Formats: sequence, structure tokens, C-alpha cells
Amino acid sequence: EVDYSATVDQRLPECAKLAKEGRLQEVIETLLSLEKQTRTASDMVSTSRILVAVVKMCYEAKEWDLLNENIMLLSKRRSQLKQAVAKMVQQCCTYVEEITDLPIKLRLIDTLRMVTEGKIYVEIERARLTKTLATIKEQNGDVKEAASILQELQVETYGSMEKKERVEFILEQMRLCLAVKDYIRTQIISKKINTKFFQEENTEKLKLKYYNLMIQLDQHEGSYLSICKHYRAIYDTPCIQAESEKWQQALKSVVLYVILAPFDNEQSDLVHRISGDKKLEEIPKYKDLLKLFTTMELMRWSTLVEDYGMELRKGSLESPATDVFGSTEEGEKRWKDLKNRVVEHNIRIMAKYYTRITMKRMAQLLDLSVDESEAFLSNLVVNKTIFAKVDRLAGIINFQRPKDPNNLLNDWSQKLNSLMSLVNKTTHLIAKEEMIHN
Repeated sequence: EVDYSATVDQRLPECAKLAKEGRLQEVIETLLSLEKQTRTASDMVSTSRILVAVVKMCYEAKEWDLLNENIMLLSKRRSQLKQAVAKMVQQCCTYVEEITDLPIKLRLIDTLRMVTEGKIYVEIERARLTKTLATIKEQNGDVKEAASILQELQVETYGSMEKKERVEFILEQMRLCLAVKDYIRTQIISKKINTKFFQEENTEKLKLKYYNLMIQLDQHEGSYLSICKHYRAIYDTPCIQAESEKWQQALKSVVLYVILAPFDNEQSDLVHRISGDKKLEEIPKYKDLLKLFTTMELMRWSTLVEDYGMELRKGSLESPATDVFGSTEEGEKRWKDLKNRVVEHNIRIMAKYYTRITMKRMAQLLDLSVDESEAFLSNLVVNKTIFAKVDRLAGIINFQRPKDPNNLLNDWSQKLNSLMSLVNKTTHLIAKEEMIHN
């Protein structure tokens, strides 16, 4: 248009000297007038330099009141250029990091976050200032306010922010939410992260931070199977897989958590996938333990403690123990749940092979008292996990359901079908031997 350019190149150094001499209130009025000519002229580059200029003068002169008043004023000018205000805020948020005085920094943050509110072109900055405001409102304590301040930022909708930086914001929202014990809120924020984003280039640090945070979130609820999947994702990271101490610890928790998970189709399928890995050989104790939950046999809880108790709870210097079964309250609760899994596994085995068993025998085989075994068995019967009818007078547990005449004859029919197929198959096998030996 009527681009000013060198016109501001003549004033700006001259105004720079007068600011140092002490004349600031007069020169800003001069630069406000010069800004008006440029803004009306729609000179993007020149107007940007003036707005960046004036905030520098009020910063170098420590005019905190004037700096905040100017930032509000020059942002509210009629038909202000959006790029020029962006450069002002980008240059002003640099001054935020430099300032160490907390009350002065906070007022500038509040002023800057107010002139950047609801505006797309400065949405990246207001995000970073919101992150900056939260850290100040966290290193000083009052994590509740820091969590609230950061949570309201819908960073997923911010299109200008880079995807890598966008995820970093979400993880901090989760970190503050977990630190404030807001597990309901943390789950909702967790859905904002697409797990496929970690399949890209070097962002593994976010993947470890993300999954370790989900481990903490899912630990409170008790979803052991979900915890195992998160640890399996930590196990698959190239950074963890490239160093022995890291992947060994991750694989230790992968095995130790699928074991704690109650049996189902998903859990059973996971054990086969985990057992298929050849890296369990570097931790032979955990490989054998995972196998013990795979063999279709009774395992004794007393044997487990005497064979795997020290390696799992206390561990060794050569192979350190994970926090699944530590001395903590969480570790003790998980230790009790492991005994349930052993007891549950035994009842599942006792249902496959036994047709009728004695409560006295079941209590002995479960390392439980008769009352505890009956109470434990009564629990599984109620949640339909295992069928069992308990005749308490005779001390008998009956694992066979009543035989429907359909089922009895269907089993008879299925035997005939297999028999006729076998007779068919044998005849074909005979024909081949007639061919070879004739």
C-alpha cells in the first residue's frame, strides 16, 4: 500500500535513545500516533515493529504499570492487525520467563492471558502462558488451582499447536489431575490422546510419561489386565528395549500383572502372547511363574511363597523386584490378590477334573480353612464364575451340572459322529497301505 518501512527505521532508534534518557510517557504517545498511521495504512511489518517496540521500552524501564496498560491498550485499538498483536504477545511472553518477581510476573500473565483470550492467532501463546501460570500456581503449592487452571484449556482443538506439543499439554493436565486425585477427570483427558501418535518419530519420552500416568490412574481402580497392557506398551518402546535394566523391569511387571488379572478370554490370550516372547529367559523365575499359571494343574500357595516369594516381594540385587508386591499398602493388597488368583486357579482346575470333592479336601488343596474355602467358593458361585453345588451336611462339593436329556443324548450323538468319521478315516488309511504293500 503506502508501506512506511524506513519511516519507522528513522523514529525507532531515535525513540530508543529518548526512552533511556527518561522520556517514556511522551514517546509512547509519539509511537501511538505512529502506530495509528501504520495500522490505518495496513502496514503489517511496520505496525508489528512498533507494538514490539513499545513493550520493550516499558520492559527495559521497569514500568510494570505502563507495560500492562499498553498491552491492553494496543491490543484493543480499532481494526488492529492480528499479526502485529501476535508479535507483541510473542515478544511479551519472552519477558514473562525473564521476570522472576512473582507478583509482577503474575500481573503480566493475567494481562497477557486476557488480551489473548478467544483469539486463534495467539492461541499457542495463551496456552504456553496458561502452562506457565499453572507451574507458578503449583511450585508455590495449591495444586488444586493449578489443575483447574490447566484443565480448562481444550488444547486438542488448538490446530496451530504442534501435535507433539499438544500431547505434552494433555499429559500435564493428567499429571495435575492425578496429583490432585481426580481419577474421574483423568480418564476423560486420557481419551484425548490417540495411542497411534506414539508410532511416529522421536516422541518415546511422551509415550513413557503417558503410560506411566495411565498405570497410576488404573492402579487406583484395580484393573490389573489394563495395567498389564500399559506395561506391555512401555516394554515395546525402543528406548526401554535398548537397555537391559529397563525392559527387564517392564517385562517383570507385564508377567506379574497378567497373573493378577482374573481369568477370562482376554487374559488367557494375553498370557500366550507374553509367554511367546523369548526375552523371558533373561528372567527365568518370572518365566516359570507365568508357566505355573498356564499349566492345567494345581499349584500350591505355600510352594509359591517358598519358591517365588523372595524373588517377587524382596527380589535380588542381580534382578531387582518390581513394585507389584512391595511392602507398601498397594503391594500388600496385590499380594493378597495374588493368593486369590492362585486359589481361583485351583478351583478352576478342581472343576475341570473333579466331579465331586470334599470341602475338607478342597480346603487342604487351597491352603485355606474350610470356612474360608467355602466362603471363597460361595463367592465364585454367586458371580457365576464357577458352577458348584455345596452339600454342607456331607461335606461334598458337586462340580457337575444336572444332565439335560438333550445334553446326554447330544453327547451320545457326538460320539457317533466322531466314530463314523474315524471309521471313514481309517478306511482311507487302509487304502494307502493296500497301495504301498501290493
